[PDB]
Amino acid sequence: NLSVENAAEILILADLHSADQLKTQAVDFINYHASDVLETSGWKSMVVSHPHLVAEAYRSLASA
Amino acid sequence: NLSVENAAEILILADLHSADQLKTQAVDFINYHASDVLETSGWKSMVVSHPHLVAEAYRSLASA
Repeated sequence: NLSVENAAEILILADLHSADQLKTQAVDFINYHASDVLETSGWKSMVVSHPHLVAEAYRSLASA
Repeated sequence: NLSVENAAEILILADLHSADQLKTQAVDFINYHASDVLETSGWKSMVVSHPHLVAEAYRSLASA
């Protein structure tokens, strides 16, 4: 049920509830679909609201 | 003169002064040295102060 349009928001909720598997799935999805996710309002809002989660996605993408 | 310890701070100053070449050099350096840059106080402070710049580094790393 991850989608380009919900992925940033799912990452925020996975983090909020310490849902490690879901968090990992969301980060991996975002990385795989970065070109599209970056154009979403969910992502743009996450950059401001939860910058640490952008940093976490970055860390994962860098270690790939 | 880019270093692991100054790279995030240089990215902030490149952005502040719209110094495109320096910004690109800084992002590329950060991406290449991500494992080390992520452990710096400059990076950690940038995540909070300039989250858009973390997003810009992410966008570049993703398009690599």
